[PDB]
Amino acid sequence: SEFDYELPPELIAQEPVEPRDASRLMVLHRKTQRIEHRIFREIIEYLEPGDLLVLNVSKVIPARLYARKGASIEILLIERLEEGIWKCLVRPGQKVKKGTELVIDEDLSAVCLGRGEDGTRILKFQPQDDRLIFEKGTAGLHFTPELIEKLKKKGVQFAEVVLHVGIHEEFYQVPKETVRKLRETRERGNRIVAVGTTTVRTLETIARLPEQEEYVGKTDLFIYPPFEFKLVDALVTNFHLPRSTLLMLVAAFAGKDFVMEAYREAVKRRYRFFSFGDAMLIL
Amino acid sequence: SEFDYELPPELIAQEPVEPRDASRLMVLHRKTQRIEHRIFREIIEYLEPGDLLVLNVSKVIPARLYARKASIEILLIERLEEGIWKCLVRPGQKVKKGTELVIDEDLSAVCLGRGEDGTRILKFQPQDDRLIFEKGTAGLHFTPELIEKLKKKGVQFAEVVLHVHEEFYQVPKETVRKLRETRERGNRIVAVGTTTVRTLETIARLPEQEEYVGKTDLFIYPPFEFKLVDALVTNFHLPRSTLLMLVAAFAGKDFVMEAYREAVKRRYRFFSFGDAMLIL
Repeated sequence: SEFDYELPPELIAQEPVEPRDASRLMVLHRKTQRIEHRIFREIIEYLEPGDLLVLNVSKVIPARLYARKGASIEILLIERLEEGIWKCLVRPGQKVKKGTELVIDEDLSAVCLGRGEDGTRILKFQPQDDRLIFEKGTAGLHFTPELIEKLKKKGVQFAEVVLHVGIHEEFYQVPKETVRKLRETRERGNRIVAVGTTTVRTLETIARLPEQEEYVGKTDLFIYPPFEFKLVDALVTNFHLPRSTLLMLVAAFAGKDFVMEAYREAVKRRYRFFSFGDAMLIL
Repeated sequence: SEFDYELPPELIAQEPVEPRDASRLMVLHRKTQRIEHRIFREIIEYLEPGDLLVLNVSKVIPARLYARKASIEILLIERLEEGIWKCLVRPGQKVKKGTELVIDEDLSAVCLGRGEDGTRILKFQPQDDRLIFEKGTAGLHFTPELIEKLKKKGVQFAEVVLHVHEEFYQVPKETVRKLRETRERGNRIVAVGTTTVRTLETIARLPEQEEYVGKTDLFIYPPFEFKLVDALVTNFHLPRSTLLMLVAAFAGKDFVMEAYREAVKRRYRFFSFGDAMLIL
């Protein structure tokens, strides 16, 4: 493989450094081809006021319910708006519109209050009781609260994307506030800095869809070199394993020969790899 | 490398399964060369009453102190009672029964002698642990529930300790006793983890004592005679790792490499949060 490299097994970290921002940070400057060897908390020296750090948050879908209208409809809870009012993924959704009533039990029903621009259904449960409803149904970890506070003091902004995990089945969500911030950051001429490869795949997926105010969906996107990044200007990520698809994505972002040179230097300098290891910033 | 195998990166686990004993368990029977594919909680089906599971517990040394009699380093190892500790003392030849050592104006110690494991027993003055402290994964597959069932079946448990650059093992009196008793009954000493293996096979090569504390330099690779360990529970190790060499010594190299190739084929999860192997 073009993405194979020799990784001494002892460099795969079993536990993280403490504090988390005392991990190593290799910085790659793509246009100049400069590589630097830093510590994570020094990431602030690369960020300017107005840059946007986008983080992914992975959430387990807190209930899956089957209902009847009498078609048999699946309901997946995505986002709570209020006790007993949730944005939901409803399948088959073509059936469900404002006013549609859905019965789960003798003890639980729901009325559709509307449809999101993202394709979800806003459902009000009867009764509005989340406990009943539930009954019926790592790159970011280098950032410490102290670092996040320093960054915000410098004028760096934050946004989040979400990965909703069903259980196999994963839905991304890019909420309205994140869509607005991405657009504002671009307008200001600042950088969208993705934190983690999950964030990258979500953002490059929505960059290729028609414009919406908010997005929810599934992504199949496979990123492999050469690839044009439409939304992501910079990337914080871990050191990935030989032949991994994550290494292929980062190679597309940084340039294959450059990232392979960087990984050979990381092994030589005894960086730690994988989920509890060190980090890379690609600018 | 004789210890290389192709491991798809996606098989290296980032997180453990829950509950812990729902991970896969591959079982290797050395004499018959049989290989089975089980779940961890089923390990009880391979253990009999009187078998001994030996687990390693890692403990950070709870105080490191410098004293003068001049210049002495003191590492706390084991509390006998309040203010009386088995200690590692460096340099040790200079500390004998009756040696006094001052840490501060606030804290002194006297050496009461040496135990059978060679550690120095220090009585501190005052006898006050808080003051003294001021001045200075294979086993995770087991759940509390499984442990309870194993104990109800008559399987016994013992501990070895690793006191932590710079690591000292301890095999306490109660473990030495159970090792011997187990052997006397003709039951199996079952090592949980390669750390346990290294400790037990170290002390097996030493003059007999009732308790041990020391540093191990033992490096296990094929062929090796296991003098204490009758069976092993361990994770799936990475290509070319020294841990894989150790397990190849325990299982036999060709047998273990066949097992690992089958593990990949069946998409077992590898490394510290992955599945497990029992070698009998």
